[PDB]
Amino acid sequence: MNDVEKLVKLLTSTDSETQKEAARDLAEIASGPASAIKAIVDAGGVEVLVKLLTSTDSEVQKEAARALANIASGPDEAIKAIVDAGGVEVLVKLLTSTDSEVQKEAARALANIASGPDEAIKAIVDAGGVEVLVKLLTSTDSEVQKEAARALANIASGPDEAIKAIVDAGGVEVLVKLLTSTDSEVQKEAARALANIASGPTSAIKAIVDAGGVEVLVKLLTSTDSEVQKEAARALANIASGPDEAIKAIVDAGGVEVLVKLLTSTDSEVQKEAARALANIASGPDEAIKAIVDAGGVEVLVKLLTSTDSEVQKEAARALANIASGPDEAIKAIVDAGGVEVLVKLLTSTDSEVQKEAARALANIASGPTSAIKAIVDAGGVEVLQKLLTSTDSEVQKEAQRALENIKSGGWL
Repeated sequence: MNDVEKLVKLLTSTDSETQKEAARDLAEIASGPASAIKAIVDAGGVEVLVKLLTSTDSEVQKEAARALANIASGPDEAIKAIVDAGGVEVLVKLLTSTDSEVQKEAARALANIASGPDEAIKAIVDAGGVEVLVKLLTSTDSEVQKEAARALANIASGPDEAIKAIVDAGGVEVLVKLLTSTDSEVQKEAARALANIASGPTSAIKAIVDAGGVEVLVKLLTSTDSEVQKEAARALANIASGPDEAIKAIVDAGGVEVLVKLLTSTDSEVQKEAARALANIASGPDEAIKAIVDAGGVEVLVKLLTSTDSEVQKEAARALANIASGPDEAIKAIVDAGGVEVLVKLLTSTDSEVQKEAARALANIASGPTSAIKAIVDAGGVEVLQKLLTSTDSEVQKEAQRALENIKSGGWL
């Protein structure tokens, strides 16, 4: 028997001390390379460790949990071992322990498990783990509270059943309160959680909106930490892709001007998430469009049209097409920002989506005032649009057609 095996054997000793020392050494190993975590699994350490989770020695528990938690950070193979060994159900019980040091390792273990496949997340949910974890979000031990938030955030990045569990357990309200926490880590986790939740079904986005999360998230966009901003912007973008009521919430909370500001962040993710949110918001009702225009959004979005970041460019193009399908005021805005000329150049982009969105925005602008139709004209748009009538992209095609008819019919539709 090798180093590892002798340890696994040394785990079932009648002497508690010998025992705790074996869990400590396996834990240390589990914190190394993946290959080492496999060495334990093979030796059969996972099953043994899980039995010690029910020891009557709160300390023997702690050392075995820490060992599992560290094994749970390895590959899926390891995570399944714990699950198969029936570890999730147990760890879940340890969540309610009196020894806070058992809670921390149990929660950390569970959280590391929730970062695995959707199956592992199903297991935690099926084991009634969510509601318990939701209670730990208010624990008095900063560390237990952090592992819990991280656990829920991971579960929220899984099946809808998972998201619904959190929502149907009062979780959203609790996470939204954690947004205004004091611990950097707790706050970031809660923000990630909600963005993960906001990317689910409408029930989910509505739950976040009804708990007043939007206002809070809008305030988070002003954090001085790009890492926190990403999550907030992302959560807001996911909320904005929701129904019209969700959009109105963002608008009313003043989210639009704040997002317009974040459109020039030097952090690419913040910038992308911001553009996506505005793109989503611009797909809502007229007033939402108004808000972008009144916040100076159009001029900014126009500059982002030449962003060397393909993702950012795509969201700006989409945002501008959507804004362009609004009232003539919205159209005059794009025209005044120099937008037409830029879009005309974008009609021949090699990126299918940038192109399509450009075609769409020029078609929408082509159905506006005489000044708008002329702006296109002057930019040499008729020509560039015609060449497009014979492209493989059915969508680009339809938009070029639509754009040209609108020009010929002097706007009349």
